[PDB]
Amino acid sequence: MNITDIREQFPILHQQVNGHDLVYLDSAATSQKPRAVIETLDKYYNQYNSNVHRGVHTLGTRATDGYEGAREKVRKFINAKSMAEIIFTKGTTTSLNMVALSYARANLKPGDEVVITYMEHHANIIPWQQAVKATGATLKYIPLQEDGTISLEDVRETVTSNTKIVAVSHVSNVLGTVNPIKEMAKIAHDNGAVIVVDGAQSTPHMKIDVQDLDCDFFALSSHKMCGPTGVGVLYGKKALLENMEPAEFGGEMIDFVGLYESTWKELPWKFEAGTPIIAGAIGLGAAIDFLEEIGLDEISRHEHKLAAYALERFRQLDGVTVYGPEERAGLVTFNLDDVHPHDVATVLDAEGIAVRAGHHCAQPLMKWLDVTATARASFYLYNTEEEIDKLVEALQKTKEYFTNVFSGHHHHH
Amino acid sequence: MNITDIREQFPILHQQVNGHDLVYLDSAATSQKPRAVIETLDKYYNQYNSNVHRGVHTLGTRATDGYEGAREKVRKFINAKSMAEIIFTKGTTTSLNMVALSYARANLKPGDEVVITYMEHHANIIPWQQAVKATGATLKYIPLQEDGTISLEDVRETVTSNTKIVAVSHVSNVLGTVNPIKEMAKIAHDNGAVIVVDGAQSTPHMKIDVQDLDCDFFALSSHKMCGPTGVGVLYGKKALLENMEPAEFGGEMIDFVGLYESTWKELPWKFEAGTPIIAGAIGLGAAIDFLEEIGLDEISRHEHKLAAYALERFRQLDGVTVYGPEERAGLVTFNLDDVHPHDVATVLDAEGIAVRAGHHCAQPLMKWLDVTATARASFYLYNTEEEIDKLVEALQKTKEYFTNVFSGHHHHH
Ligand SMILES: *Cc1c(COP(=O)(O)O)cnc(C)c1O
Ligand SMILES: *Cc1c(COP(=O)(O)O)cnc(C)c1O
Repeated sequence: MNITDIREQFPILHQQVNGHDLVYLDSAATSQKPRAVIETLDKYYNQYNSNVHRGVHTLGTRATDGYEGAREKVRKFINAKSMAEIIFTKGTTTSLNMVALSYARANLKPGDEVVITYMEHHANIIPWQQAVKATGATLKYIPLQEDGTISLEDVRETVTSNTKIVAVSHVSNVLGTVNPIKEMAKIAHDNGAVIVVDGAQSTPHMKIDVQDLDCDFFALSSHKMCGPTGVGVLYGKKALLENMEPAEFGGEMIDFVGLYESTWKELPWKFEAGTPIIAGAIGLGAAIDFLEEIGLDEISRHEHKLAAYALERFRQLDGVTVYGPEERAGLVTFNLDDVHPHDVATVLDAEGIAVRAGHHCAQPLMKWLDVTATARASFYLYNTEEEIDKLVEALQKTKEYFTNVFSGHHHHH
Repeated sequence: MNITDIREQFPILHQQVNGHDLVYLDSAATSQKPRAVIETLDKYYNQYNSNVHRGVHTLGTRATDGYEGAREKVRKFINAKSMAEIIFTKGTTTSLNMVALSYARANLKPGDEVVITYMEHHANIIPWQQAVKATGATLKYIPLQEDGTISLEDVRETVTSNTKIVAVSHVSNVLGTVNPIKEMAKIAHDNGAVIVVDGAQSTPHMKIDVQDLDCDFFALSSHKMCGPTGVGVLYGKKALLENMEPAEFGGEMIDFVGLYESTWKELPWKFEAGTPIIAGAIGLGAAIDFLEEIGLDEISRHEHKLAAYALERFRQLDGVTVYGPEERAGLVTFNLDDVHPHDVATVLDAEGIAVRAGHHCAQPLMKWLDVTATARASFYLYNTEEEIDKLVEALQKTKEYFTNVFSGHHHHH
């Protein structure tokens, strides 16, 4: 856990922006990669790239063993029962779409309900909007408490015997809320519904055990957990996946192809059409190895300390609003009084500090918060308390700068 | 074009398999990558990885400029009119599925026809099987001539005023046939149909000009053209894409998101849901730069010479059947009399030689050929006449080996 030694493994952190040391606080948008991951990609392309299938030629066997070896690493990492339940996809968004297309569009009829929350990312809203439209079903929202948490009483109220799907984020990328997924799964199941978990913001930062959560589906993205871009995972309980039709069709996912009719491969390959994301999946396996070596519990404890420190330091600033609860993941979404968050991000980037401004792909949540946009600083395993000091110092300077501009302007005119 | 200097750029070629120099003749399954591409990925992750959108922070702007810069490289490379017509996808298979989902399922009714050919890869068969099933339309096949080419008279016969979609490979990955796509497009259009071109095997090997072809849709894969795995392109004429609904939904592809209804971004981003395939797309741009520097006409001429040499040398072998026409792309699919092609591939890999055996994702074509499987050697810009000499020498040895085993066995028993 020596943080200097961790940071030494991430080449991208060692540079300057606008003549200042880079302070990267946008890991919730995408994470940075250690040498172990980057070198895994290089070794792949330098030494054993080939299309998959064993029993053909040597490099082909190496590539296949790498690819399927990564599938097993994923299985172990989330504690799934079987590799049949681990599907490689392009990312969380594609994973959630696959569930909406192959499960929801097949199992919803008029009168059935899909239940989501106001804090969902767009990836876990729009596929369900489309699925309910296609089927004549109903979309419903679980309300939030005043601090941006979900009460289990509101879940019990909203979920009914007509509910077929409950879809929810494990962790919000805006509020930092950790939702009570295990308890929500029980409520879903008691009502005859499945639960679909958007795990994009939880997987990088805390241990996932899908057997303990009892989630029916779980989606994650490589690029948020030190892995390559363009790859993700869909986990689904084997019994559900066995009864779902493929979302995409082509080579690799078939068994027999006739002129008019075809039959599908067994799981997981039923859901993997075309040449797979070979290098990316292998690289994601390397990210998992890297994270496990540090320890996800160790990473969670570091983030708990960074979050506590940030919240305290933000409370030292006058004229700053922080959104969400005290108990949270490693991020802070905020606004400065009388400064647009896009201007905050601009001024901070001039100091080397990378944060994000906008709606963070959660427009319904922005409306619930009664704002159009916010600024967000997000932390990961390579971030330090010194970086949070720099952030809060820069925010104080930003307030002073805009105050002076306002007074200069009012005096003129 | 010095071939030694070209080969020097591909680190993977400089190794031994089973104590023999590697002879990689499976580029039709996947291509190998030059240092220029591999180093592009490394630079990305080492220096400017961030999620996309300009106007936020410095690395974010660099990443976005890289990503959108690659889109323009693609546009130029295939001579599309606009970047609005260039969509990044996971690969050819996903591209073809997107057309089947968003165009075919929206424009087909009972009585309408989708017309394909017996030589199509599964990626360009199964999505249409599913689309016709979903809509009550009819799937029809254009017959092949005796040498595995398509006659334009058969296309005129098969395509009718009820035909809405003609889908065809530019180049067959089994026969090596180059199909007359420009003339087929005219026949499609005259009948009121669109044409969908599977360009996975043409793009790596010959110049593509979509304005000259007049194709409505064109799909390609990065991994076959010296680029990263997990990325491809869908080209579509802007007027068609404007009227098609998205195939996947989420962040990045929206403009406004309400509780129940959402509106979409303009092209091309309408069709790119979620965090994009950032590194892969940038790497594909580097592959395009690399190929353009060598020259695609130069690559086509090299492959024409390799194909001519291979066909001549195969005709020197007794007891070998080659499938397809004399005028062809850079590949040879074949069978040895009385030797299963899987055994051919196994014996060749013991000599360092990588070829592929099976159905090559073209089961209907195997049936048309009256075989269950075949062996395939395929060539690209880093392959030489010496490698073809090694292949034919190994095939002669294979025939002699199996003949001796057969005689040994018959004498015993
Ligand atoms: C490889 C290939 C495909 C499939 O492409 P993927 O990259 O596997 O999606 C489709 N058509 C042809 C002609 C090919 O050679
Ligand atoms: C980033 C994120 C997503 C979207 O994931 P992509 O990798 O962009 O597909 C979904 N949900 C949450 C909670 C996220 O943080």
